[PDB]
Amino acid sequence: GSLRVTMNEFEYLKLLGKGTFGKVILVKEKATGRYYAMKILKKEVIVAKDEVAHTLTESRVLQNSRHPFLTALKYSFQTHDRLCFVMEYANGGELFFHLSRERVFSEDRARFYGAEIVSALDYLHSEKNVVYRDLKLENLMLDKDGHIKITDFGLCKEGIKDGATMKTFCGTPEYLAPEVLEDNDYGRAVDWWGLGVVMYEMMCGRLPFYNQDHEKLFELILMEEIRFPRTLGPEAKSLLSGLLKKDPKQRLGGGPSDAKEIMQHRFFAGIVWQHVYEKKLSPPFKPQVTSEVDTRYFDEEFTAQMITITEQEMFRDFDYIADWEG
Ligand SMILES: C[C@@H]1CC(=O)Nc2ncnc(N3CCC(c4nc(-c5ccc(F)c(C(F)(F)F)c5)cn4CCN4CCCC4)CC3)c21
Repeated sequence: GSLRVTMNEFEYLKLLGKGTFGKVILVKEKATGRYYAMKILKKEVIVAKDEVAHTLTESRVLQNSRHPFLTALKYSFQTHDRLCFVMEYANGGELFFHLSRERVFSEDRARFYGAEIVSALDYLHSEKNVVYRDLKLENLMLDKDGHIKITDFGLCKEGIKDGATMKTFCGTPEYLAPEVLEDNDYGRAVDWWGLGVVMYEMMCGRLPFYNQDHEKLFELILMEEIRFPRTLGPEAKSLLSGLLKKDPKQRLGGGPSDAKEIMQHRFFAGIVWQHVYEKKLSPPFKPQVTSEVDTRYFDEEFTAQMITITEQEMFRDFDYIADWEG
């Protein structure tokens, strides 16, 4: 008999996040003593907000992908009223928690993270024919060793081989690529724009383009030549200007060699790309967690809270059990 996963096979320990569509809880599988982050989604709030397409895209990408820097789905199962994603638990918390406190990262620290993101995106593009589209600091986490985890696969576009184009208008206003705003028919190069915004935020301490009014913010993305700090070297200014070229064709990685264009840039000199993949590169920060229940790198606004528990043909191919252990 096939391994069946249900809610009662988990101990519900800590609230990590909570919102409109549901909540994230730190869980332990009773049978194995292993810890996971269960994302519980209210079937009604997904159905009501027209997020079914996104949820299923997330489940499909999660089932079909395996990379060290992509968050891994252990189990996905459902009740009459709930959608459950049993995710690999990232003990290092959100990268925003870490950058919000350090203000800036060293060139060497952003180098290490950017190379891991490059590895993951090269894989989605070259191997899986998937365009990620939602690369922002908000979707980056750290595992227990200090390696990057990219999360949130709902905004993915599948079946994109070669110079293939997309039409959807999605992403976080602040991270949206020029081509996306110009409402064109954009390609895989939107992920490299994303890489530039995140690495700028990393090495600089602020977004390259910001204004509270959406109209004005867009104009900066569309026109402003990126400002830089005096402490930042030239290689990093090149990479940033490179990924932040307004024209996807001009942009570093916008060419037919895709990620190879970025991997060869001077900022990445000396790195062995097969080693980036292999976690052979030593992390610049080691999360200082004492146990898996140590939620020091998580928001107290959720952790301190007490956990309280709050059509069918649509979520057909949702269920999953991974073939891997742990
Ligand atoms: C499942 C996820 C991904 C993974 O594979 N492993 C993992 N390991 C450890 N923690 C994880 N969590 C911790 C909680 C965090 C969060 N979600 C909401 C949250 C908000 C609204 C919602 F509707 C949901 C929902 F999707 F669960 F419904 C969660 C609020 N928060 C905290 C606040 N930050 C979010 C961005 C800015 C600050 C998301 C990341 C994960």
